[PDB]
Amino acid sequence: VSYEEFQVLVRRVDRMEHSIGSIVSKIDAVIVKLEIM
Amino acid sequence: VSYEEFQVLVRRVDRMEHSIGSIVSKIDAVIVKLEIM
Amino acid sequence: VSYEEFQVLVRRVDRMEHSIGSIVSKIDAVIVKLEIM
Repeated sequence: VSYEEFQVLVRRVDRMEHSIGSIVSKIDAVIVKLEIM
Repeated sequence: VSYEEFQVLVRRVDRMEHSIGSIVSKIDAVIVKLEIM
Repeated sequence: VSYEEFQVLVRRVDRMEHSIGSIVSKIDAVIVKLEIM
């Protein structure tokens, strides 16, 4: 396994961590809307 | 690091991207339900 | 690509699967709250 292909995956995982953070932010916002509804 | 083990991880990341897409679809649906409630 | 660096990524993916499971649990809980509201 070469460095280039491995970095492709590292870049994707980092991207997904960002996607997960955004999803967590959205779900937590929804949770607050329901708690105060 | 061999190709076989690396592909196991590549397959898992691809699977997780699908899981993330589904989660995003669900959260966006919930967001719309709250906006029109 | 060495074993050490590859394991760093394997550990992170495993962590993210846990993060995804928690997000799925939260979104499913929200979905039920809306269905019974």
